Amino acid sequence: PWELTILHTNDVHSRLEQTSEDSSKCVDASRCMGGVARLFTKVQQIRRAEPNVLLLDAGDQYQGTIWFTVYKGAEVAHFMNALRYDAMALGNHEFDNGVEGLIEPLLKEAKFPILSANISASGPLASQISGLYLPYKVLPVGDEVVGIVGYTSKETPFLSNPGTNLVFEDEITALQPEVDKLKTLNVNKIIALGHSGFEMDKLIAQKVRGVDVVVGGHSNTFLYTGNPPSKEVPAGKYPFIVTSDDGRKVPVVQAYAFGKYLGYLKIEFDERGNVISSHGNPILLDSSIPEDPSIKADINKWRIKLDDYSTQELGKTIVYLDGSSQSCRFRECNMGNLICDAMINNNLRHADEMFWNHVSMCILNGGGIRSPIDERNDGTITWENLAAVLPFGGTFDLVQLKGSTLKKAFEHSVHRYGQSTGEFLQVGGIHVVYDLSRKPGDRVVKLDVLCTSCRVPSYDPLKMDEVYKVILPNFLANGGDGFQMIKDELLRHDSGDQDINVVSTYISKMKVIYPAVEGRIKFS
Amino acid sequence: PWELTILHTNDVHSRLEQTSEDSSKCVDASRCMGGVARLFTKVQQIRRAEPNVLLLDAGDQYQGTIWFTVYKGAEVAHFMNALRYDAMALGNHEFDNGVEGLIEPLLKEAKFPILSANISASGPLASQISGLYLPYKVLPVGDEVVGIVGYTSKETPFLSNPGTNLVFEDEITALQPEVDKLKTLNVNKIIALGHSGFEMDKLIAQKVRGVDVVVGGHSNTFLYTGNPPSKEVPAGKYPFIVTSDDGRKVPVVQAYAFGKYLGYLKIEFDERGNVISSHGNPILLDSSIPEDPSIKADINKWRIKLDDYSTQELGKTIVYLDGSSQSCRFRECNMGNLICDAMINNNLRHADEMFWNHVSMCILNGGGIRSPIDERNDGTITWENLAAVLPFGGTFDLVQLKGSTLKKAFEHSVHRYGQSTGEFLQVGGIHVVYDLSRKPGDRVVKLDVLCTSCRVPSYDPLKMDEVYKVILPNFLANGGDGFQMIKDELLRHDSGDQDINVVSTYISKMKVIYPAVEGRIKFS
Ligand SMILES: O=c1[nH]cc(I)c(=O)[nH]1
Ligand SMILES: O=c1[nH]cc(I)c(=O)[nH]1
Ligand SMILES: [Ca+2]
Ligand SMILES: [Ca+2]
Ligand SMILES: [Zn+2]
Ligand SMILES: [Zn+2]
Ligand SMILES: [Zn+2]
Ligand SMILES: [Zn+2]
Repeated sequence: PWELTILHTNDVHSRLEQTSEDSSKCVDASRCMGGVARLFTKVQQIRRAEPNVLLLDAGDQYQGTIWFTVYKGAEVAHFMNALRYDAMALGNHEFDNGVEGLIEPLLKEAKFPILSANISASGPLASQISGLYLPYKVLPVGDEVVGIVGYTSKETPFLSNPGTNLVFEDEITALQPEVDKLKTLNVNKIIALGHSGFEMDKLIAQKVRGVDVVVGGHSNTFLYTGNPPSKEVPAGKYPFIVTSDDGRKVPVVQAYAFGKYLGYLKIEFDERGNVISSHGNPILLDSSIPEDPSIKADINKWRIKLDDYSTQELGKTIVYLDGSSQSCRFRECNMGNLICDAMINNNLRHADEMFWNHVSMCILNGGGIRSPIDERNDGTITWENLAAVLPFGGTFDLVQLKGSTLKKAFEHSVHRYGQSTGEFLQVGGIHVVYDLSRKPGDRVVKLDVLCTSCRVPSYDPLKMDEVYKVILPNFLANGGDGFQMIKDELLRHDSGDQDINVVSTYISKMKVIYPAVEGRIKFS
Repeated sequence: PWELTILHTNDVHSRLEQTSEDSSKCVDASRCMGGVARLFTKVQQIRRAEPNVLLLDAGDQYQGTIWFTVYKGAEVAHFMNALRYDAMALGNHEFDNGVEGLIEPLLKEAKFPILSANISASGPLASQISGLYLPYKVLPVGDEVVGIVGYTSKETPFLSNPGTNLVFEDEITALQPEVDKLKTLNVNKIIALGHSGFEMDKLIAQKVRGVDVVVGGHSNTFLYTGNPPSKEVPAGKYPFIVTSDDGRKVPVVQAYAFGKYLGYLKIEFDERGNVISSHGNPILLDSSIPEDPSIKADINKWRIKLDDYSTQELGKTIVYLDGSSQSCRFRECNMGNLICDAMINNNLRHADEMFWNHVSMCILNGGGIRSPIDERNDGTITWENLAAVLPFGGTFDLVQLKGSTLKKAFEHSVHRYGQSTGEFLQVGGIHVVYDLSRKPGDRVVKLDVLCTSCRVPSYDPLKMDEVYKVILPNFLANGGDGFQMIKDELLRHDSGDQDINVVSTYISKMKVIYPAVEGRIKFS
């Protein structure tokens, strides 16, 4: 039997440095986790012990910290080249800076193949990008070869900025003929590596004949066999076994997000490329694994430009930005309005004739707003100022919620009003009126929402059965601040851009801001 | 006696081409007026007949048409140099593109002295601008000399973009020592040429000892002795005689605006520089005066880049811009919101610790909105599209109105609601609620306004005795669409930027717009 060791990452999201246990800023270094210097140590150790190793990334290196803001993907090519990745699939966030922001910094600089079989280009872009990403690559491993076939979320146009000159095809439709072609080329060991989420990964494993292993991402899925080593709760066993339509057992793997774990799957193959066995588990990259000193020293050199950038003027405010708890946990605050307006601006995507924009609505818990910004420093706003407002290292995510769920969220917002608690909601594209004289659970007396399926945006009453797209913090999508109804009732969730980055981009674009308190939230 | 002919313009405001009788676009060429080619003809004729002639401009050549938008003052230097102006005073609109937009195109290119005695600079700007404008110039005229002393509105920081490195001094305080110094230099014939408005011009004539003549501007004042030749109604005789504190008769002149008239004042002086007599009248530049063919051919050559610019993309909309009368004469319309938001953005000026911005409020009659803009031309917006929305060649002006006046304006807005009439108001920084079941004059049931004297902008009830700054069309400041209360009751009026230009600048800055209907105007 021929044994392959698959090492894999996904949704690293700009965690070049070690992090806290929750993937935010490292404060207590003796208990920090992840980062590329520690990954380097572990990969190097495994490559010293195992003959046949592939190191794969399932996409979404782009977006997540000030690293991406400043280096715009150059850090991804540099550090992925230093760890000698064997292949990467394109994720949705690889399109955040458009096609141009993918071609240059990443496709032209990577020393490893970058894969997606379900993205096509037309017009002059097709010539410009031809061969810079591939449907698949056949890689030599010891005396054998392994085919790696890529895929990227069909939903990327709604979740990033790929532009109007790329088409994202159905993953299974695109994959099958490529896997069929590899079999004609005498390649009998096939890995599907891609970025569509665990549910699609299971469909690919079931339906794409000839796929031996699926290595996925996007959904930040944690799989584990046994007692988990940290706080993440497994969604299933590692690997997750799918019974294929042709009667084979096909392992499906993912490795959470943020570089906290290295996925590790051992596969035994027979002479004909059938999987005989698969076993493994993600490895927690905790402080017991030393950071490689060389990579750490390069990280520290690259940090200098981040420190410099952190104190530069992004733009100006002519108004006090009221992020005080005394305001934002009690009533509409202009900091809340600013952040929600930034959130909606970040989620402007290509719009057909059926909507002005696919999403119009935002909620933001007041507990997530942690500082004001004074306008009397010549109006300057810096990244450091925004990091005091938004200190948790979160994202502003896209969800789909029934109107009944959103009404329950607004009732929760004021259920125990008057105690300075974090659940009070700041809003965009929503007008709410509360009557605090009513019983908890029955305090929302008006709730109007901005249309999407309209040429002129205007407000209509919320409909209990309609499904709304809403931008909100990952903290709320995960049921933080008692929003268990959002976690339990949402119909779709996709992780978005870094919180600070969303607001910094908006401020830079606007140049001078003056957010008002304008009646989005009233009391009767 | 030594006789001087003073020819003078003021507030030409980018009317390089001949205009209609109302100073808008020329449609019926056989009845058009003004423009620099016709001015050239008349000036040349007078200089052939009169030995001692000065041609003076009292400021505000900048701002008013697409000429200024595209050529940014290069057209002003070029055509003022071609007509051989003898001197110009700085107007408020000469600062619309900042100090940098005055130094280059105008101060470095003019072949005539540019004057203001009451503007000082500090820091590095003082070195950069030293001598590029002067307090005064002594000009030879025949065998004599004439001193010309300039001044510029002390209110310029509120009415343009001069920046924080210029100080505008009290005009009379600054002028007196300069006029005193000219007398020590044996200059006994002194013209005060400046840009503060007719009321200040009369104060200068009264109080600045040694001023023989005041040639003013800013207030677009029309003076005439006799039956007027066109539609403008005189504010007084030409010249307007002020009795000075030292007992002299001091003539004060102005010549309306828009290049429609050439001011013409004949002064007789004695040997000691005392005015013996003054008489004259502005000359209507109507179609009986031919356009100079050479200047007209140069105007037509410069027009090519304007035509090209007119069809260029300024920015994008992802929403239908509803400028239909069926919307904007009946309810809040998103075109109205866009234009008022552009108006407030245009009037962001330097703000001390006492206000976030000096003005927060906007009204716009629906009758002034003359077209929608469709978003389905790939979202493109062009100048030509904006000219269909705003076709009248107006300005967005700054006024001061008591709250009682503004309440009367909102009652007028709906006094005869339901007939598709032009007075229905679109708004910014104002939230109004109407009850149409009430008697005309008593339909406004809520009227809240955005604060200025606040660090966080928020809405408060309108106060009847408080004076508000409001941005509104010149058409309304002049009592158009039945707003006689605005004309009759306003406390201050200053003309603003060209309507199209205000909206085009905002669209270019924003890049992608998506104005909503959001509840600024409600019905109960
Ligand atoms: O909004 C929040 N995000 C994360 C934490 I931890 C919290 O208290 N609040
Ligand atoms: O708003 C307007 N400006 C100018 C005219 I003439 C008119 O009808 N309406
Ligand atoms: Ca196989
Ligand atoms: Ca004199
Ligand atoms: Zn991701
Ligand atoms: Zn993803
Ligand atoms: Zn003017
Ligand atoms: Zn002026």
